Amino acid sequence: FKPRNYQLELALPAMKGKNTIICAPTGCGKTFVSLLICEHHLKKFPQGQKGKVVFFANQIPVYEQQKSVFSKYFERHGYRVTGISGATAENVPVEQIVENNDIIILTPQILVNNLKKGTIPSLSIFTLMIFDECHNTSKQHPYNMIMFNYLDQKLGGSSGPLPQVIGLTASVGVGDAKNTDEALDYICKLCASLDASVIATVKHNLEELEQVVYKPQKFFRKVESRISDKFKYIIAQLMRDTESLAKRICKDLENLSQIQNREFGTQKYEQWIVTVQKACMVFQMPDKDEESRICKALFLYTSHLRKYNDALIISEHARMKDALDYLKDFFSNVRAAGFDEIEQDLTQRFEEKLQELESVSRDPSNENPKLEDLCFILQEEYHLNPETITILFVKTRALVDALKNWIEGNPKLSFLKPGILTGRGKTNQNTGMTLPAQKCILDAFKASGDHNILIATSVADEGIDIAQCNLVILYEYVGNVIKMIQTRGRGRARGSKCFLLTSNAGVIEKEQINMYKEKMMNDSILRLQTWDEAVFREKILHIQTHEKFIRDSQEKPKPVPDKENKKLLCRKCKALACYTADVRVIEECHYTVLGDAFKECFVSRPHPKPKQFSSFEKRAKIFCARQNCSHDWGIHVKYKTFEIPVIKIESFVVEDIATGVQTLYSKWKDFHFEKIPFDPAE
RNA sequence: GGAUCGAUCGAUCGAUCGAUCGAUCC
Ligand SMILES: Nc1ncnc2c1ncn2[C@@H]1O[C@H](COP(=O)(O)OP(=O)(O)O)[C@@H](O)[C@H]1O
Ligand SMILES: [Mg+2]
Ligand SMILES: [Zn+2]
Repeated sequence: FKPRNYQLELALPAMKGKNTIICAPTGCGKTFVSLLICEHHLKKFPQGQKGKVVFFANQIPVYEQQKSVFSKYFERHGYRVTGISGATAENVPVEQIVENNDIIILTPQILVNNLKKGTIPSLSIFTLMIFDECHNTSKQHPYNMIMFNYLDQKLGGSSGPLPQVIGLTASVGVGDAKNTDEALDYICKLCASLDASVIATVKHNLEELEQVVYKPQKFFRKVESRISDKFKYIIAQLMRDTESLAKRICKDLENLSQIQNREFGTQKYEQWIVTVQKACMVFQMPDKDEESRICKALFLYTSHLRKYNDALIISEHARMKDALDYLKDFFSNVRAAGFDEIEQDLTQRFEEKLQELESVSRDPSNENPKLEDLCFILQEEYHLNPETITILFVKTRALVDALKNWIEGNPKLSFLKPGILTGRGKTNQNTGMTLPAQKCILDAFKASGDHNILIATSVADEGIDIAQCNLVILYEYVGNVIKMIQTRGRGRARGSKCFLLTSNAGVIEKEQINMYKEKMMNDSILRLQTWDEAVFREKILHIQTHEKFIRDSQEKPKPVPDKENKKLLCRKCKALACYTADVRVIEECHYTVLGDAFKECFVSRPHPKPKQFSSFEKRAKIFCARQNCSHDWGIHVKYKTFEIPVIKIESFVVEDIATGVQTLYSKWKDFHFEKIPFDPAE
């Protein structure tokens, strides 16, 4: 590849010894700019010394891509390129990998962990430091942790040969800025976070960049919601019936939350039902036998209410048949699991109106107008250009399958081939798609491939390799200015559209203010690129000193841990699970329970996605061992040579033995008890 | 099992927490 003029212009300030925050839209070719910077940096050293340039890549796909690119480009002059990730540093010494190599493409988390425990005492071992998607420097990003270590070494007084920051990004972003002054302040703060005084943008060779980074045009498609909703009536009646049934066992159900006006099929109702569910978990009775039944019935009632609300939310954006299939799948999973009297009554009450629900869903006179407008614009764009590819975005993982089923089950648009792509999802749930599946989906999506449209989540916003599309569609998709720019930089074809379909003026207003914030960011960058380097260095030094003082001031010491024995009970059945005395912490993050009395309290099931994070190994998954509970208590791992269950506090109620009060914790950091470290003995 | 980011919503007094969803990493 020949270095273009604007690429050399962007790489010119970096080949001088000063840190740079070079930014360019998607498709400019910043990887080649970083390659040129790396090539120029590794030759400025005379005979006797060499460089240790490092390259940070957050995501594993882009990490492997950059590693392969650097290998194909640099294994010809005599440089040793390597790469560390989660499946590489299981037992290999990272220090020997860094010392015996010149170019490293490790992930920021591995570097953070090494700097933390025992490896790489200082960042002076490297000479160059490139950050892929450097805009991710934020409150607590690993990039920001590495930069915090860098700044603590710099402003500590004992600084040595510090490396050079060549962090590359596509959109600097403004954050929560409202005017140009706040945008400039945020840009200066981000510049001081990376310890750089130069922002390299394309100014002279702007005509060459526009010949390959052609930006699309945006079209707002605000439509009207459905007026005749016969599906919401039956689901609302079922929700009212379930709420009235739940009010029988809990008279003060309306006082458990401070939400006054709740509406079915919204997010406020979801918050209300979650608050109610959390309030009935700490419900205590001096019987230890009636409290469990009431708590279980309330848990089931709130779960059914949450499922009804989710079905209404799905039907608001998709067809009535999709929410009905979701409800049928939920009730079939309920039937396959434990079947008590409450669940039997709920299932029979649902089946009482399931026939009317099916009759309403089969009626084609109440089709979602949003889907009608989507079909219209899709068929229009595919009649104008048959060789078009769509990257239609959807904010919900449960809605991409609905959109795929709607596209497949529609005779009006048969030229489409769904190529849906969601992502890895939860690491302890059987949801999402794996990395090989994602690679196969992305490889089969080309101009001549077997997929001309993919319904993707926010996974296609950050660094990823997708074909050049021209039919970007945002179906109720809204974010920030950074995500807006990332989405717009996806349709960089020769003439593209960025349609935004929604049924709410709030999304249109948010897109307008995002465009305004992008203009503000551009103006702030243009203003900042005219200041002197000395005053900018002084300003970023002052900002770094202030941030370091703030970070060193908020060093909250560990409070006095409650050295009192308390019991952890199941969150669904309120059954005695274990005690806080037999709780051991492996590596200050994972909490296990030892003892033969606890092994008979849970049951093991095969894990869907086994993997090793640091030194464990997911062998199974633990659930409650009651009559019919099936409550997720944690997971089963193998630390060194023995199988141990590690649990999470987000599924256990903490009851004090002496006082008797119950409290709920979401993370183990909020649980301040006498945590004993794990001993390989016993 | 843990950590982090983004979006939306709720409580309290522009700020602090809480909830939902998506994504990333170990
Ligand atoms: N000088 C060049 N000549 C030919 N192709 C190039 C050149 N520079 C970049 N490209 C192509 O453009 C694509 C841009 O990818 P990359 O460099 O990662 O930037 P981005 O992250 O914006 O996509 C690369 O896949 C590369 O093949
Ligand atoms: Mg890049
Ligand atoms: Zn239980």
